[PDB]
Amino acid sequence: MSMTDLLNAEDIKKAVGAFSATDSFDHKKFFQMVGLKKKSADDVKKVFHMLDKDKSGFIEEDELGFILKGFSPDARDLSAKETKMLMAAGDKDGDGKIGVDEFSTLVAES
Ligand SMILES: [Ca+2]
Ligand SMILES: [Ca+2]
Repeated sequence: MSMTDLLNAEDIKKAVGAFSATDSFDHKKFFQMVGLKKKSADDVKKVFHMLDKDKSGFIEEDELGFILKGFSPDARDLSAKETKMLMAAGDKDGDGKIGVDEFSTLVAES
């Protein structure tokens, strides 16, 4: 869609920097720095739809290793530790996959 128009490029610029590490994943802080939780639920839809590269409606480990490339360039490959923890923390639901409504509220739980 446009992770720039919908959210804010300036908020994105901080957000990518909050995951720009090996294993130091900080989803609550990312979703606040990117202002995700401060945009609409239907915007949070188009958000997830940019990370879901394959359009299947579910993020799993193949996408989850470089998920940031839906937020923006200079995303990089996340650590194996990060991927492992992100999968387990991100799936609030027991599918082993991140879905939008979880992912939105994931970070309000923090
Ligand atoms: Ca997918
Ligand atoms: Ca789920």
